[PDB]
Amino acid sequence: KINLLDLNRQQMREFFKDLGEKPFRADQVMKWMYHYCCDNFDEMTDINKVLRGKLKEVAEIRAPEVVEEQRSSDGTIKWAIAVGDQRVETVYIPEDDRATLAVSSQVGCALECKFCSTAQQGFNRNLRVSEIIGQVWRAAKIVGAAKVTGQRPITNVVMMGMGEPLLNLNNVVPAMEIMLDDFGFGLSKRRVTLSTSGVVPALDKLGDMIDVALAISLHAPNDEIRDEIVPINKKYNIETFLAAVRRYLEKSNANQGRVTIEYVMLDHVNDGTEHAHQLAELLKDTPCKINLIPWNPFPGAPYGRSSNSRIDRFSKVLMSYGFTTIVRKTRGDDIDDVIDRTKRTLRKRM
Ligand code: SF4
Repeated sequence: KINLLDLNRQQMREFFKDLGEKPFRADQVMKWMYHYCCDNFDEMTDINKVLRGKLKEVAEIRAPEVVEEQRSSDGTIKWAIAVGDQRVETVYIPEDDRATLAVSSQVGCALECKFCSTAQQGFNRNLRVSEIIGQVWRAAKIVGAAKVTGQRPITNVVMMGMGEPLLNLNNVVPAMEIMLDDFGFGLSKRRVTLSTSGVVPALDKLGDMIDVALAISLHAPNDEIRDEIVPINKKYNIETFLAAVRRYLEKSNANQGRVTIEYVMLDHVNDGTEHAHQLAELLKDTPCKINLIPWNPFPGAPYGRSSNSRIDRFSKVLMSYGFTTIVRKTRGDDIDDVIDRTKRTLRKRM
């Protein structure tokens, strides 16, 4: 059975044609899937039995399942999501005017960024389209589908710190196409943001495939620091990454001219005022908005949290050069064993 969550609108229409159905039936089923978060053909009431029968034989709608849910007092929701026998994260961050979903692109990651908890476990595999868009679908079903509640559950999707998306371009791009589709989640290209640590040839490729908002996972004011913090910098240095960013902005207007620059503040490693002055000089030819991230250590992380006074001084330095600078909020602060699986088998035996 084909999982319909693997298909963009064009592919859905091609599949429905091969079942002897008119293209617009594919569009209709898409709306049920994404506007109503429906994974059950019986519930699709304006589809006839014959078509319902065809789909149940050759197709299904199977989104990744929640294995854990944590809910913050600030409304943030974090999910551990089963993708096969592997696990990934999905985070829902509601605000008064919008709701952002952070989704995973890979199971683990191969880039070895030193501050990243996703890195420490290493790279396992790429996610399929159904596993990426399925995170959005699952989040949307739980929060409340657009046409069930009358409100878009999600206005923004981000891909950051949950696998390098540019190393999973085959699955990431169609997933984003469904996010942007009116019959999918109907998000503006300005509100689908792909963060990358700078896989430059893949970024050149991204701009030829799709127009979405780009963020750059920079985290350092110079190569010698970034070489340490973000090892991929050894292969593609800052100036090469920035040249690639400018090339991407020739092809895409989702950023409206200004790339988002992400920068984790790491205690006495990259958060000094000297580093801020260097960053300002570095970004003089790159129109941008700078997002400073008050990063917190995971168990055994090689860095500590920067104080808010150091972060605020770093920010003021950047603002004195005229950069738009945002210190990001920490969300879901209240929610932030190797034997357990075997231990559960033994306990359930009794
Ligand atoms: S590219 Fe992103 S997910 Fe991968 S190790 Fe670096 S910060 Fe973590």
